[PDB]
Amino acid sequence: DEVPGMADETALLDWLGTMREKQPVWQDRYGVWHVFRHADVQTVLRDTATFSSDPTRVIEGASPTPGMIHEIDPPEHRALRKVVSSAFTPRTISDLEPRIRDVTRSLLADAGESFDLVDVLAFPLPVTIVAELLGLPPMDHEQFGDWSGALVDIQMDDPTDPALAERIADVLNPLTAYLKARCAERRADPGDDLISRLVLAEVDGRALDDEEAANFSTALLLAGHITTTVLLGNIVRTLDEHPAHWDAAAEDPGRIPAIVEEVLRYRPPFPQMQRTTTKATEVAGVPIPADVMVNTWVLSANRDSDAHDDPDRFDPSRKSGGAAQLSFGHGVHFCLGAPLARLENRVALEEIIARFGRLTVDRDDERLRHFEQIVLGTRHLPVLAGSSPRQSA
Ligand SMILES: CC[C@H]1OC(=O)[C@H](C)[C@@H](O[C@H]2C[C@@](C)(O)[C@@H](O)[C@H](C)O2)[C@H](C)[C@@H](O[C@@H]2O[C@H](C)C[C@H](N(C)C)[C@H]2O)[C@](C)(O)C[C@@H](C)C(=O)[C@H](C)[C@@H](O)[C@H]1C
Ligand code: HEM
Repeated sequence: DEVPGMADETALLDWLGTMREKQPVWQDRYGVWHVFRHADVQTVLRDTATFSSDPTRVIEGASPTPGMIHEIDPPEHRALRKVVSSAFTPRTISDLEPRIRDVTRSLLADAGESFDLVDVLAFPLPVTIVAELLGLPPMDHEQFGDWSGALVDIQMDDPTDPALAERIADVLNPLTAYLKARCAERRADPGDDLISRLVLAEVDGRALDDEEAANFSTALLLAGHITTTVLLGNIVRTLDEHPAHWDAAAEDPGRIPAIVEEVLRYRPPFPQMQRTTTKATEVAGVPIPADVMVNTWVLSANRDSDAHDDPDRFDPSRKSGGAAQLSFGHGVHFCLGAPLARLENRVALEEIIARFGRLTVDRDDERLRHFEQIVLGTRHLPVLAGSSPRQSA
């Protein structure tokens, strides 16, 4: 059996290609059903009645975690998402550009000629913007990275194991307790921020209870930084592999959003996602029973030649983007933060090119280590300044 790990990208991609070819719907040794083709991934994600986002159905003795937007289906999903949806509109998000650019430019200006992109910018920018979105203070950013890292590196094998779900609860316990305390504070003294908005909202004619609002806040915080960090790293790493694009972008900065969409397609931060079948069903003629877990490979769908011509060629001129960006999901759970992620990464890339022209990855620096699981990225990305304002006579 054995799915290759995320850390060896080449091995993983090769394995996905063979599966698209020879076993596009595959049951693994844990009874988890993997879906590899673009068209079938779209089918699964669109059909929420059959493919629930709630994992707890197949986790022995588990009950739903209340307030977890990413685990709730229609008709309940609409009402929860409506609580926060206006916080994320393009017009509202666009107002954040000056703040994002200020943070990015200040962070980059203090970097030497050799630095870890992750510690300098990719982590601090997204954690700052999400903390600010939630009304949280800067002193707490380090806790956020520690808690995220613990979750991302949680010991995991079988994803239906109730011991995993329990372990996840334990790891998030401090973060959730912290946010519950902040929810309580906002009920007593509300602000413009997202936590205030969520604690004062009505869903089904009643406020979210304390547990629901703390869990909802925990999901918002985690969603708001981890993948943005991963993508910005993947952007520079991917440009480094296709560096003719550094000059094309310097010459025409209006190319950057297209570069971002294409890096998303090429290296999705979150390469797979899970659903659970609510009834006996079928994917591409393959019978799947009721009450099992299904794993959709966004990464495999994005490299599927039936969907993308020459799929392993990095090509910003491809027409794909907007709501068709599968790396943000598809259908009802399509990423709420998508405009915000696109803006943060656009600004980051503009400022990188503004200051440095290009960054070269130092591929032999031992801090360059890929994540082993869950996300598709590197924990650090040691880089070297192409040029910078620091260079003298
Ligand atoms: C709200 C939208 C985000 O959801 C989460 O962050 C939620 C809160 C996480 O949920 C946790 C908490 C929980 C109690 O709800 C639990 O039931 C599930 C299994 O794990 C994500 C689904 C979680 O993913 C899950 O982590 C588990 C430890 C393992 C699981 N599978 C690989 C089995 C993975 O999906 C990550 C690590 O936050 C993913 C991030 C990095 C994204 O990239 C995603 C793009 C991520 O940012 C979004 C999916
Ligand atoms: C490049 C960076 C990002 C990527 C790749 C990404 C990816 C995704 C994906 C694939 C989903 C759907 C999960 C599913 O269908 O099960 C999702 C959902 C979500 N994302 Fe993002 N995300 C990014 C940034 C953000 C940011 C900055 C925010 C702001 C908080 C955010 C908030 C959310 C929320 C609230 C959901 C759940 C939506 C719902 O279930 O209705 N995301 N994200």
